[PDB]
Amino acid sequence: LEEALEAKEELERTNKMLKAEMEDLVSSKDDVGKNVHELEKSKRTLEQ
Amino acid sequence: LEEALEAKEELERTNKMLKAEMEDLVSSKDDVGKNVHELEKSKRTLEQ
Repeated sequence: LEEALEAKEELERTNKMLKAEMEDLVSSKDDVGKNVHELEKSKRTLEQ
Repeated sequence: LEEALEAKEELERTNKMLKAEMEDLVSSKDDVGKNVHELEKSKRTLEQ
């Protein structure tokens, strides 16, 4: 049980680390962007 | 190894608390900037 919990928490730690690096890379150069007209295409492909 | 695993679990608890608080601080840092932060904060979950 303890080793299963250890695997789960280390995976969660890796997820938190990647989230933190993404988040503190967010703040620099986010001013404008393009439209999401093709984003819904990915959503409908996922739906089908 | 039980003592080692209990120490590891306590360290994981402290680490996750610290990670949560610093992530909350980082998120609260940005309040006036662009709203595309949540766009990619959902995109990450999209690929996941």
